[PDB]
Amino acid sequence: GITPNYVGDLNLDDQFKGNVCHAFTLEAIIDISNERTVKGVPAWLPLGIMSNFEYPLAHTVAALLTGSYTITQFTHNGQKFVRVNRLGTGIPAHPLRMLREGNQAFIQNMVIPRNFNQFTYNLTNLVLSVQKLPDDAWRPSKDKLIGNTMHPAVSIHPNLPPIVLPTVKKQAYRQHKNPNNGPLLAISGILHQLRVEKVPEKTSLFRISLPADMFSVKEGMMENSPVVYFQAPENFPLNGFNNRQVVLAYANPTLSAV
Amino acid sequence: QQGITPNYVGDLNLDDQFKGNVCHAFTLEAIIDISAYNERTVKGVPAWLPLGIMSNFEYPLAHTVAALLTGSYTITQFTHNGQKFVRVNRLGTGIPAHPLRMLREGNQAFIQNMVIPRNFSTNQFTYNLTNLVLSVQKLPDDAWRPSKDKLIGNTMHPAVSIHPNLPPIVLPTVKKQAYRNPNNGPLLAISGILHQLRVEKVPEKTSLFRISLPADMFSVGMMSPVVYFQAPENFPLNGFNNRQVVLAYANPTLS
Repeated sequence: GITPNYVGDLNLDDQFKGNVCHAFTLEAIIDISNERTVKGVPAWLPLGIMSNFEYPLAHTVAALLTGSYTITQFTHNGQKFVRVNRLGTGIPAHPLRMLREGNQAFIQNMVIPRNFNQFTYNLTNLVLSVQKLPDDAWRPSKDKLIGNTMHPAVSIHPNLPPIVLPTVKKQAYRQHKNPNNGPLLAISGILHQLRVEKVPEKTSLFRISLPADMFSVKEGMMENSPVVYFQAPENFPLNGFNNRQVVLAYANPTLSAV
Repeated sequence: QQGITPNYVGDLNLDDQFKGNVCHAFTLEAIIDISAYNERTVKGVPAWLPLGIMSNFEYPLAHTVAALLTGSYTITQFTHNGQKFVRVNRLGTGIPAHPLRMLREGNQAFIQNMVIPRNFSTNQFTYNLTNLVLSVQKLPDDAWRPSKDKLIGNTMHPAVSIHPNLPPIVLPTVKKQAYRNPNNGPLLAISGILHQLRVEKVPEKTSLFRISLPADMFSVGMMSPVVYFQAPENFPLNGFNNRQVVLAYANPTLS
């Protein structure tokens, strides 16, 4: 296995400010290999976004940087995946899948370039990026995060988890008598107008500013515009966020991956 | 430059962070590129940099480890009273009261001749950190360690300076049965067997040495008394003979 080293703007003196969020990402160098092996392919592996109240930060960070990691491959429902493994015992209930379950899978085509089905991989180098999300990040309320309720969310790409959204203002679906539909219909109505922009001077991080006339920030954390941040690989193309759909997803991070 | 952060290697178990009686030896292991400012050439050189030994009760372990592994480090040189030092710096703000100097003060100095080989000691040479690893090793069950109040206190105690450029090793209390004017017994008793003490390198551990102490002289303290101490992994075994008895603070904030 291989352990990472660190890069980021994280401040441990704020470990007790529960409303500080970090995006966590592994950045990897991978050597690929019967014929000549290719050395130095970089890849970007989001592990999650967490706020300090969800789990002690120092443990989280210590646990991540003390881990030895491995990369493996597997097929699932006829779809090629890549699993990065953190060796040894996980930690229960942990918001981030890597520490919780002791591994994290990615669709291969989100890590290995598409000129690669007869190739094996391994980690040459590993860096753990920890970046504080800006203060304008909207984030689900504590009870939604610990609950098992599902909420309106936007699937921005089929291979990224859906982005749970703030609550939709009653005013935005006046007409609709059905309240388990209303929010959903209102969202699909502007789904295709939403603009994804890359967050600058941050790696692997994107955001969507949402219309205020539709979305309320009353239910979140951290008098300002509703905006959601999400993680995608640093090299992910901007034109690749067009296959959108509206769904109901869990906010509770312990109930979303495969 | 801007700095570099370390990688981890060790046997530390975070699940024991709340067992206050677990001790870790903390050591930076470095690769250092040395270069004559006139020459293009570079050679690289490993070095072992002890930062301290801490028990879990002295400070939350996870903060300690997270703080160490998140730090960006640099190496610099300075002279003080004519003799040459090397300072490894951890960039940014400190952690006040922290047992380990590196986190507490944001830097740690070493005599140059305990980092850089003779031949690279001169002034035409500049040093850069190329690679950094943080070793964290749990000391074995038998480690003797000063009591909590001596560690928080203001008092000095009998200690052995095993080499002039390593910090001294505070010792357990000397049994009244072992000595006699009356506030020397401890110090005199120690010097009396100082040169019979045998330093052994700890096996399956880096940068770590121990001394078994006679029980008839020393009284006991975690899971015969034994003290562990840190020296560079490549420190020579014939180099623990220049010994002296001194008084040192047990409180690691005072050093």
